[PDB]
Amino acid sequence: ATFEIVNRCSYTVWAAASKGDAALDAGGRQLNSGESWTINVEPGTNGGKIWARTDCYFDDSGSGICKTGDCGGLLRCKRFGRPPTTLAEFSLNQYGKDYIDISNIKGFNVPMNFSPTTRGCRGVRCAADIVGQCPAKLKAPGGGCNDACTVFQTSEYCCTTGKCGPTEYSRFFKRLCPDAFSYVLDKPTTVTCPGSSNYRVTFCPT
Repeated sequence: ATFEIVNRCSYTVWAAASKGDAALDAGGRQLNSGESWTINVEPGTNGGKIWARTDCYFDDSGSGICKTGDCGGLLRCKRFGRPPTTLAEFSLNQYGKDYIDISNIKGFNVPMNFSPTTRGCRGVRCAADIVGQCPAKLKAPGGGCNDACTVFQTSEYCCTTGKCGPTEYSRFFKRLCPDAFSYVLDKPTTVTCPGSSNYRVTFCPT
């Protein structure tokens, strides 16, 4: 499957792509404002994520740090990134269909549109100014808007027991972005697409 990753932000981002225990494609790359990077994701990939990272420094070996979404200090991510990270999430070729969503469960850093480039389903978007409107207690000093689990480490926010409800914090993310997951047991906003669809992830779509 192809994923075209487009940075429409006025600032550089370092795109990342992983399934948690492995890179997808090269795993990460710099995208200056306006740049597009097309990756190949193996059919059947389950639990893949794409995100942006901000305010990164890398040495000539590809080692360094980002202020949001850092993946073990690597340019080429092999693992998931440090919150806050707006997440484009997907599982491909799962009994004949693909499943896509955007999640704010691990916070928000950069606005995102995640849409098919092929027929048969709709895209999803979270492009509201979540950083600017972020509740004070959720603001990440390093940049972005943290989820409540990251900040407070409670069973209720982290849904540890598999019993949790919406919270004042989850409802903030849901109000700004109805079409993204705001907490673990949110009513799903997952879109079913034809198996083997292709996609575009646009940072700063609006």
